[PDB]
Amino acid sequence: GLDFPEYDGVDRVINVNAKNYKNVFKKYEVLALLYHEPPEDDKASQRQFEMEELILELAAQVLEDKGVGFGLVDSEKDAAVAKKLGLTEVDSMYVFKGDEVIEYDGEFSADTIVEFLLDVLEDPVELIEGERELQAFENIEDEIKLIGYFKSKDSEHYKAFEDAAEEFHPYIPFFATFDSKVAKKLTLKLNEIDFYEAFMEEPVTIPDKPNEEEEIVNFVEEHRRSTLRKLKPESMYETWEDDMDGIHIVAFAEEADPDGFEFLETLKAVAQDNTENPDLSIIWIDPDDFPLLVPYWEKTFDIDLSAPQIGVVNVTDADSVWMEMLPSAEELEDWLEDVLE
Amino acid sequence: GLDFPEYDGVDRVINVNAKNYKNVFKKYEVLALLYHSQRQFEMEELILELAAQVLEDKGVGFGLVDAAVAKKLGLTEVDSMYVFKGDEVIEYDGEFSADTIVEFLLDVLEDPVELIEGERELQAFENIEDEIKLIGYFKSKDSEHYKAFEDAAEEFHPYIPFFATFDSKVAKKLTLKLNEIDFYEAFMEEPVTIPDKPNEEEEIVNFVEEHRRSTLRKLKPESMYETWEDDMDGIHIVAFAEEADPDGFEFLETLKAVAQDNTENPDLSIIWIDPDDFPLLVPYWEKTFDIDLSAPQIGVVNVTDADSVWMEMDDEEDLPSAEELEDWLEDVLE
Repeated sequence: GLDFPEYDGVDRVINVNAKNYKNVFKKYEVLALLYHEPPEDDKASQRQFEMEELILELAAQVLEDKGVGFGLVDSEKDAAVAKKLGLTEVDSMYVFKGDEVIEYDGEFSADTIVEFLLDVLEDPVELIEGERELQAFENIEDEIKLIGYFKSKDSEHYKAFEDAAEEFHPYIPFFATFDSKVAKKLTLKLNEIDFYEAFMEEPVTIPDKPNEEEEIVNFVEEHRRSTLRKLKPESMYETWEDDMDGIHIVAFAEEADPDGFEFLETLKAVAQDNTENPDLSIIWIDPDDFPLLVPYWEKTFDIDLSAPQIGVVNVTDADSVWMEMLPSAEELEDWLEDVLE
Repeated sequence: GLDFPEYDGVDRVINVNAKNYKNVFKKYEVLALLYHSQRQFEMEELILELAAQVLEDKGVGFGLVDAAVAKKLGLTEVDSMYVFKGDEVIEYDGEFSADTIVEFLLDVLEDPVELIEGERELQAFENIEDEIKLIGYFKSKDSEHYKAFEDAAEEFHPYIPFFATFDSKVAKKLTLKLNEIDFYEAFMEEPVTIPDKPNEEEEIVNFVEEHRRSTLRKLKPESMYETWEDDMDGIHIVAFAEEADPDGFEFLETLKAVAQDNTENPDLSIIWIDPDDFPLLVPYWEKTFDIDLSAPQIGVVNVTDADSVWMEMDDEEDLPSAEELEDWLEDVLE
């Protein structure tokens, strides 16, 4: 009962053009489109393009029963209809669910793609009712999370909260509660929203505005970057473009390794003592989550990823300087504050 | 500085013959051989071709196996990957994907014994409960007791992590005497001491193989087939719970509570599956078992009949207690 799926050979990826795109959008509730460029006149890039379809074809086969369809849009022959749908970022995949146009910013792998669309398929807002369920919510700390207290799911405030949830779906989990006892523990007023920074226990309340739907969106985009961020294969490329003057403070730590877990607890403590400084934000990369990238990382950065590492990586030219080594919570902090320019 | 590897097109997988193996075993420190529908065959080499490109400079070579050396090398299973490192043959029992194959081989390259020095590292060691672990207190690698421990480590490498310490401060916290070895059951906090018996080495192996089944086990992609093939009755108690989801986190804590109070029953061994770790298998599980994996699930799977009996929880407030789950699993006899 562990049948790992193998490719059928059946063609399910659609060639979306200006003549059939209207009918394809009616076919599927959730539609994934690989917005691509035609391969250049060199079989070096052609070989690379067919594997992109091979990954999509497997994902189309695995998610066929979920009402998910996969398509291809060429930007030099179907550039017209590409603009009507909102396909702008080139060589990117876009997911369409109702009125949502979500750009995929993660691994172009069969596993991550299917996992990402499974997360697009779930509802943008999850409800918390029991205190036993609230305790579980508070122990999720590796990501940004928003929770609000509303009178009803038919309320105008919940629908404004749900609309903002679909804006960041499915990267940022949005939680809601109608239980007055749950809001008591969170110190949450009616229609008040709690924003939890990553790896933080104390949240912050989003200020109330007349257009609250837009307020949640701009507040999230203002606080999307935390002092400590975990690189995840689903949003890996989205986290990499959030550079700080062209550099990235990258720390490698294996969570399953006690030496890496020991350094991970240090990065957690450093995140607390430096919540005040936004210029200091560490991207924690667990190399156990990115096996295909550690030989490139070891070669480019000249480090051994079997041990905890931390340093500053240049986004442009991939240059890097790394701390020499386990460091204490304080020792790490000024090691960061003495490399500024 | 985040360039995902893209396939070269260069063939690095060697077609091994009965006049090839003696030197390709010498060219590479670690050798991974795929003991092999018409179309389905050559595309699973594409997964192998990406792994060979990624592990090009790690001393890892990939090969394809003709039946003459399958006799000598020990390749037995129908379509499986065998990994060679020194005097050991490791049979791969995980996802056949570029994700887990590269990750599995990086662990094979690791040393079989990891050392714990200092109390800060000891605390972090105790926060790892996803797998069975062993910790032994010796003096040095020169010790005769350490040699038996390290020898037992390579027979389970890299499935069972083996830990050691020469620091007396670390062993005092664990109350581990010299040459004493503690066996941590998965998701169990307090371990049991392996008895120090005349011949140490295989008593560690006999103890580990005897206790290879914990009350609660986590299905991991690199060892997915190792478990579910450590099978009794041909049946498996399968629990689905997303750790990143609060609703699944709550049911996970109920599963953890069961793993403490019920080591008495030999046949209460739940396999916790996190569907977030196996996206390619979610639609298959939802169709074979007829359950929605967005919510916690637990039930008995009978591979003999491909049958399944599930708990049928309406909503979150329908999730069972630590004792309701224990009772429900017991009354499923035949």
